[PDB]
Amino acid sequence: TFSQLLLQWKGSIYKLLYSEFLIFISLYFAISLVYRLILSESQRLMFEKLALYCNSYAELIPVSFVLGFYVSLVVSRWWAQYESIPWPDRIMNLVSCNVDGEDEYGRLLRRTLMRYSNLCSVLILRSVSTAVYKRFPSMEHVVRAGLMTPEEHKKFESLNSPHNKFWIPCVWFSNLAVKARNEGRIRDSVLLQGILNELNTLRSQCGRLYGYDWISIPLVYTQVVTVAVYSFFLACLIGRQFLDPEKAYPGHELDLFVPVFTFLQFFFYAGWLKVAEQLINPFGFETNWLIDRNLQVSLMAVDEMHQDLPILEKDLYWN
Amino acid sequence: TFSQLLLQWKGSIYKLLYSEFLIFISLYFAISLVYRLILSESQRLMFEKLALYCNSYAELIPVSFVLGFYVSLVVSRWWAQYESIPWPDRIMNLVSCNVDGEDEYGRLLRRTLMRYSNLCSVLILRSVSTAVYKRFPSMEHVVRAGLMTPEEHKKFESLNSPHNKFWIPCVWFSNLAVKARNEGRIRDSVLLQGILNELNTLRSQCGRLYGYDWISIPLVYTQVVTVAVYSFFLACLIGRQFLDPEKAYPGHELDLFVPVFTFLQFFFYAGWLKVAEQLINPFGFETNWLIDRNLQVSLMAVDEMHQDLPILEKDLYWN
Amino acid sequence: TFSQLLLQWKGSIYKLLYSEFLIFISLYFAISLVYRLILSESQRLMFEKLALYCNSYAELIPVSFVLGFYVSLVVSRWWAQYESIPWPDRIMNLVSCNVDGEDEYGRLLRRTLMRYSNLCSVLILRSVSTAVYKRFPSMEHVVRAGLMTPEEHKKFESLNSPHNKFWIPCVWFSNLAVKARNEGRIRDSVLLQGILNELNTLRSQCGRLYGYDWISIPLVYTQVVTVAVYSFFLACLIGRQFLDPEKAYPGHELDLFVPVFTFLQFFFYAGWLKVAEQLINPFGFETNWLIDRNLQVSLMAVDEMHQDLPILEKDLYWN
Amino acid sequence: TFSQLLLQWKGSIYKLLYSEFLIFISLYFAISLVYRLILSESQRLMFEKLALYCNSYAELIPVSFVLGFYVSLVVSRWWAQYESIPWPDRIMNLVSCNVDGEDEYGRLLRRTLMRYSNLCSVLILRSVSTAVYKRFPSMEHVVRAGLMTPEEHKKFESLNSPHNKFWIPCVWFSNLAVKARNEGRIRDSVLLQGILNELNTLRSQCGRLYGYDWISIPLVYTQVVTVAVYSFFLACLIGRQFLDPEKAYPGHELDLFVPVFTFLQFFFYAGWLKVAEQLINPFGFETNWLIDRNLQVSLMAVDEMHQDLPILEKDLYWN
Amino acid sequence: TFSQLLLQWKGSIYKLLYSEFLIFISLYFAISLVYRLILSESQRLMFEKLALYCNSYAELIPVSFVLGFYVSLVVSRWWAQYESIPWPDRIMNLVSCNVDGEDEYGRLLRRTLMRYSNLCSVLILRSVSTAVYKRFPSMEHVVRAGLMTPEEHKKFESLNSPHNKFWIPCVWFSNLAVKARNEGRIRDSVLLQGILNELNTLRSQCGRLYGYDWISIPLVYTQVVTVAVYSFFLACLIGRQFLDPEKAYPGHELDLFVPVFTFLQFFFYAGWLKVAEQLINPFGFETNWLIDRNLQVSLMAVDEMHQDLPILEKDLYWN
Repeated sequence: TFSQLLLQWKGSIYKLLYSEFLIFISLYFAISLVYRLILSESQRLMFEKLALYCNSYAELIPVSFVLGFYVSLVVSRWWAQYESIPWPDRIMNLVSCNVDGEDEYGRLLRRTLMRYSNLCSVLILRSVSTAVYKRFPSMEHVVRAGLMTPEEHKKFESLNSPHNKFWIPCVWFSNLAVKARNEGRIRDSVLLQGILNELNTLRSQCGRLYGYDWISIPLVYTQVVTVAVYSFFLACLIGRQFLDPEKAYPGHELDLFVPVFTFLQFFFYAGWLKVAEQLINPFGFETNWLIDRNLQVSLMAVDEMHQDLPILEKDLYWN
Repeated sequence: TFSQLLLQWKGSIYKLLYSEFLIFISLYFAISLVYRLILSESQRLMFEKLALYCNSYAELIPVSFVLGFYVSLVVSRWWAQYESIPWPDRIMNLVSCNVDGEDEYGRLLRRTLMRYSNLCSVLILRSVSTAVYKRFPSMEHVVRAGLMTPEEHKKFESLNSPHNKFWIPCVWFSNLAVKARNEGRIRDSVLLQGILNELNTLRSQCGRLYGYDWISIPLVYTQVVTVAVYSFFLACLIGRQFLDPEKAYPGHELDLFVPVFTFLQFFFYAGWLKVAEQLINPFGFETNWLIDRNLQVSLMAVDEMHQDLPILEKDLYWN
Repeated sequence: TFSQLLLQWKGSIYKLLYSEFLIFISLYFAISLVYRLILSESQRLMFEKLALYCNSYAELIPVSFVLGFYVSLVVSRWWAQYESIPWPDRIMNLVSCNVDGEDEYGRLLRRTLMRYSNLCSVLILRSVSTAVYKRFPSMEHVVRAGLMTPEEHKKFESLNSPHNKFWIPCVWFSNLAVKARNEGRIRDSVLLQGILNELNTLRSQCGRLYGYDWISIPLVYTQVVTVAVYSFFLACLIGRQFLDPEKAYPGHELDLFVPVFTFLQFFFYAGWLKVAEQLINPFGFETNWLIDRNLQVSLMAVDEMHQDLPILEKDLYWN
Repeated sequence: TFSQLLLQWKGSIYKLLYSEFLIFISLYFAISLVYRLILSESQRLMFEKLALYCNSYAELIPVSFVLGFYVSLVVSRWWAQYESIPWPDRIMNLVSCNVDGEDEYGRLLRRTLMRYSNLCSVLILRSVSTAVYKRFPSMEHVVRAGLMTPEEHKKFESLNSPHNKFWIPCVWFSNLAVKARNEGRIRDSVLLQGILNELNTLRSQCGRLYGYDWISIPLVYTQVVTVAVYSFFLACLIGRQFLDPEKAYPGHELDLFVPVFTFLQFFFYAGWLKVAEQLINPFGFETNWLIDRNLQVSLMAVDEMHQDLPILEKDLYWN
Repeated sequence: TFSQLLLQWKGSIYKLLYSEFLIFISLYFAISLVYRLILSESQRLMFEKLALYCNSYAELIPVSFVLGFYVSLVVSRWWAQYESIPWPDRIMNLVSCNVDGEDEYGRLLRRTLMRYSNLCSVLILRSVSTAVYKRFPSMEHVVRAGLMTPEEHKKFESLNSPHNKFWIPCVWFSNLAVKARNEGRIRDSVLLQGILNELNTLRSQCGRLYGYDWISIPLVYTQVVTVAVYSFFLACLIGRQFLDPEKAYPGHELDLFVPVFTFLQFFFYAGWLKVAEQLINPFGFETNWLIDRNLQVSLMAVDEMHQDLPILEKDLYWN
């Protein structure tokens, strides 16, 4: 199963390492052809004493430390951001059953509550993602996709605040469910409070995405691991050359014109640096798909599925 | 205890590494017999300078880094997927006691609720597993096993959605428990809300299996660790040869016809790569057993065990 | 404090490594005496070229990787199993106060509830432990210790299920607390539901021990780390010999008749493999003590301590 | 994306390593010029035998261990402190809806509750941060920013306690919400208890910041990793010198006047020590911004947004 | 900031490593003076062949593995024990408001409840700490500090149990709050159950300290890492000697009379073993301070702060 995953291209390592590899191939053979064709005899001698100096400081081992601890923090943080995505499904199961009414008003009342829950999720995704920000560059594009009505857009800007306004529909939700309770649509206080708790569960997950994006991996700690990988390949552009074996240096007794086991270390060390680079901004998760799923499912379960059940009949294991 | 676990075959390392080992044995002795029998005297000399080149780039240590951090992420993620399995037992203890009625209707009413809870678990297991998907290739096979009645199958397809419909029975559950409350079968709002919370507990565990399967370990990070293991064994097909000791190379002063301590490194490095490969798709967990347990226990505890208790008598420690 | 913990014997490393060490001492000096006394002069020469071959493949470093990542997964999983032990103390504090009645019936009613909670814990401990399984080999031994009355034993076998029946008393609990509520012993629905939630808290902890035991560390991943430790000591039975220093091999210029710094590596590498071996089955935790504590405390707090409090008098800090 | 993050200055590694680098450059070339210009011929010989001694104890590898495990504990603890920040948004959604009243009193009553919640967060941030402590050096500065009224300041000092008084407004909150319930402003006990639970959720997050600051990474464990980095660079001020290549030492056959691959190890090892140093006091998080956001949003959502909703009209997906 | 933390003494590494260092200095120069002054010429020769044998088995790298994984488990477990400390503040906010009454009885009733909560925390701290056990050697010392009245001391010993009796006041709490509810002091069942849940939250944190102390890091795993550190310094007492450079051994061409870079490895390896040793018994946390804080704050907030609030006046941001 791992033996066949090398041959895939889309989303693989070769599409991602296609540009940095051809730079490394170009800077390798250019230095080699200067040594092989251009430089004079004593100038070949000055290069060989420099390549032996560069070949010692390419210790493979302390580069493998800093890539291991860095990437393991990136992937761990990447898993926490997916667990912090607001799924509307817990509010959806309570709005669909405890907000009573099957007339025009109570149907409109349920559809407004689930449209506030998704709006409290879109307005944080368009600040932490670049794909959702390209889908909704302004607030008018949110109105065009029907997440926000033209009456809610005007109220959204009279509320004047210099901060991120993702918390606006999560206060509109709880004020509408109390207004729904005081008209008889929600029966009890216990059922009202159960709806208000799953709001604050989703309020807190939108408050984690608001925190993981703004507080990233430290920029100084990114820059350490990129120097040490580029420093390793810096010495390998000089140290891993094939010299002339006539001068009997230790470890250069065969010319091969191409370092096979050095270019495989490029797809190891630089490829394990591109792991952390692809995951440090994981929103450029199909989040345009994610919004289309959550909006379509939520409005479905509270409008087409409110108190209309299949017929209760006996199953196959009846006694 | 660890001393005797080497000799087991079923589920061991030797059943899993039987094919990749005989390829490695075949590619080893074939290269050796070309050096020993076919190649001429100067052609033996060109091989020996290539084997000394290959023997240096087989550094054992930076391969052991990338297998350690990779497999430790695989096993950690493997443990989270087992903790995310929906057990019906928490809903089962509340449906069996608070959904009152011992006539034909209330018995049918309890058995429908626990059959929706298992159906909200099967429809996510047949998307994350290949064994359950072979057990239920279509939705008609779910009806044949009695998880879904022929009235619920027709309602399940009138609900039109281009997404995974595992959320359908978790909305049918909460709408039936509210209908059960408004006929007098559930007594209070506090007992109704307690049933609706354990639904959303199981709704969230089905929503983790929906996430761990679709969002896997990154494909680029799989492909790094498989190059570096196969690159290590690539140099060992050339570097670990037994040369002629007459030419006095350092570390080749004895012919043995079989590298014992290299083939043990195959069962170390390739065997510690097969650990992550067996765990990255752990559903191909006896999940056909798991569904048969959860369905049989849930229907048992709400139908044979509703309010029929053993006789209250004094225990052994009575004063 | 660490300086004195070497000298302890009970539960130490020397009681655990007493058998594997004397095998390693025996296989060492036997190979040495063949080289020193039995083999001829050319046969001494063939051994010395084999010991130089074995001494290179005993790289200490890539063995220390696979023991570090393996044992750190074992100890982490070992800590999760202790946090998953059902303590009855949360149910005990609610049964002792909200299940009213001080006559013969309500006293019997409280003692039955806490005896179901411990029985829902014993029946999972006798499947995950070998010590509790030796304490209770059958179900009749559970009746002899008074956990199960002879009326509950007959009901326990009329309930026919091919699976583990630890879930039986956790359904008996919730059906008895509803019967207690409908006789006036529990006052309200809010107090009933609070008792039924701490049942499902303990139901879920018994459902983790049901999962950590059946789903272990993978058998292929155990077998990797035991080959690599035994392969390391395999080369050290040949490579770490003291040769004749007259032939001037590099690193053999002194005979000592006993490798002190190799036998210390046995108590390092094999001793750090016995860490994971002692922890991978941690039930062979004083779980016979644990059951005796939980049963005695639970029946105490609901029978001797129900609504009988010390006298309310003023403390030392009164104003 | 990682290729361009090297060139940034603000918040990068070069602003942080500007002072320690020029000390290291100064102590390098000063020792070199003493060897090159000042010392006599035999005194050059005594230095060269000292530089060969220093060059062996600069093992790069066991320094990379202790920096990896240390920094990974620092960054993990740094992520826990951001998850422990009290956001007022969960209390804000319940105070804005369940504390009824639109007259002068109930508007004043809501604004007092959210001003106690922020005050229970500021008084712990001015003990764990130095930026908030510079913003509020005394308690009078808290009154000047309007967090505390001049009547609450006098009560705050009559309460005499030798400890940190951050727990004072979290007891004032719960006593005011009970007084609000007993005047009819909060309707039920279920809605009162829901407000009192989100207080204790925020009480516990303020109790984590009270614990992460006082209980830090151990001072002995900080001092280990700083010796080992400074010891590594101590040997490199002697060992990494360019000697005279006329005396044919192994690894000194070329003069370069500047160690390029040693100064890159300064920006690797010392730069990966400055990662943990910047994160071990992460409050010197824009916490002056954080207080200005939370105070302005909380008073907004309970005063301008209490029960004043946009007009319920049909969305774009109406049928 | 890290540059100045070397110079501190109190709580540093030098106070902790003052005894083990002077032993290591004494055993070093004693062996050196035997080689330099006492032993004869051939006896100097037998030492030099032993020091070359000892210098190879002091591989720095596989000692750094076992200290890294061990200490990272110690510090992780050390952080969990601080998060498991029972703070009384969540019970304190509910007892201070929902236990009504301002006369002599209800004031006495509140002060008894918070004195049971601290007593359920002290009786577990005097079993897991040695400082609290020295503060309270018996149960009579608990009465002298006013935690337990002389009426509660007599009831505490009539309850006969061979186990740790820390669970006694956590059952007295819940029985007193039910007695307070049935006299009209607590209003509703919802407010009673909210007090009984924060008891079981604190009951579970006292049940973690009861578990982290009794179930420690395994004794076999402590003893591994202490052999391997002491074995490393064992070879360094022989291998790191300065020999006579007249005999031209590789790596001994300069006498220095003091190994500077070996004694720095003592403050690295032994100092990183003292990290885990100081943290494995972290109670010998200012827990005498902790009890004095929690008792004084809890009795304060329920007696001086019950329903006596500051005057509601308008803040600075009024409109």
